[PDB]
Amino acid sequence: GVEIETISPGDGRTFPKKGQTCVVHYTGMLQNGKKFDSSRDRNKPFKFRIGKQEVIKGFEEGAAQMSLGQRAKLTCTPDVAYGATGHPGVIPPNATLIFDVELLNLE
Repeated sequence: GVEIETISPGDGRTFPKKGQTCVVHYTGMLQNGKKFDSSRDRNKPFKFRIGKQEVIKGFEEGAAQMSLGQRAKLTCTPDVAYGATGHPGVIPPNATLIFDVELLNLE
C-alpha cells in the first residue's frame, strides 16, 4: 500500500477524480541512495491525466489521496512500480521509492 504523510497546508477537499489532467512538481528519490529525477529542474511540471495508467501504480493511488496545494510524501512498494524488473540502468531491481509530491493543478 501507499502511505501518505502530507505536509499540512492546501485546501483538503478538491479531490482528484477521473477526467482530470493534473500538474505535479514531483521529485524522485531513491531510499539509501541519491536522486534520480526532479521535475523542478526542467521547469515543465509534468501535465498528466488520471485513469489511463500513464503513471505507475503507486504514484496513481498517491495522486488520488491528495488535494490542491498539498505536499505529500509517498512510500512506493516494489511490487507496484519496479520491484520485479527495475528500469534499465536507472532503477535497480527490487527497489523502494520516495517522492516529494506537490499537487498544484487544474480541473
